[PDB]
Amino acid sequence: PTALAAAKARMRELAASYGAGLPGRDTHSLMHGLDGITLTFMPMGQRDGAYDPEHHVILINSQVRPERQRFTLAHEISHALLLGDDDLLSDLHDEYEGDRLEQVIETLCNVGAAALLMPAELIDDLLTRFGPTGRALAELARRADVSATSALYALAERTAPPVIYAVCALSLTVRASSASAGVKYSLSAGTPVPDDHPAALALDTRLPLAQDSYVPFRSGRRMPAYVDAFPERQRVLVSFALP
Ligand SMILES: [Zn+2]
Repeated sequence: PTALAAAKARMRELAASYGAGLPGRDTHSLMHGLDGITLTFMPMGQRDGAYDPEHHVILINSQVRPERQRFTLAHEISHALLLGDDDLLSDLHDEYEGDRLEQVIETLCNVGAAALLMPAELIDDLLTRFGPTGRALAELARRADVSATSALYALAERTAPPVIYAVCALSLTVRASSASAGVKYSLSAGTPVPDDHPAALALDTRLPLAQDSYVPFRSGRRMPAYVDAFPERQRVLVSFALP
């Protein structure tokens, strides 16, 4: 189809290679796959991590918390992977150039990290066991050890039916949100969340609930849907399933 869309597709595959040659996807595993490359953690200020290709060396900020350290790595690997490919890296200078080309890149490294941390197979494995549910999300994130928001988007891209996924924290407030396939009813951040809503009941009752209800659209209009909430340390993850 479009360039980016096919470009995205490729950058997905490359991950699939790199890490198909791996024993899982914990941090240290992703490091051992580094085919003769210098990998160093130090303090880099506000810099998360940079990849110097001529010294074949990755740098990750030792200061930042672990999760992003892990993410940064996947992202900067994807940096690595890319430049490793000419047929792709070429296609890019064919429909893009300038800062454009830069902004595009980093979005792919992002797309990269995505896949490289959360395999297309760990997701379907979960969707299969728990369905498209707040629960599923809660696991993938745990199991993958990634950010509530990272899963959110991953989980959705690989979902058949109309369904919305949403993270929630107390002020409630939607924090992030994503919708599968061809659902064009969107749910913003900031969107407040009523105390009567099943999602809430589940937080100060740290109790996994599952029942019908609606999408608490901030435009007031209650759209009906099946909801499955899974609460945890300060947040509840939530799957609205549109009929
Ligand atoms: Zn980058």
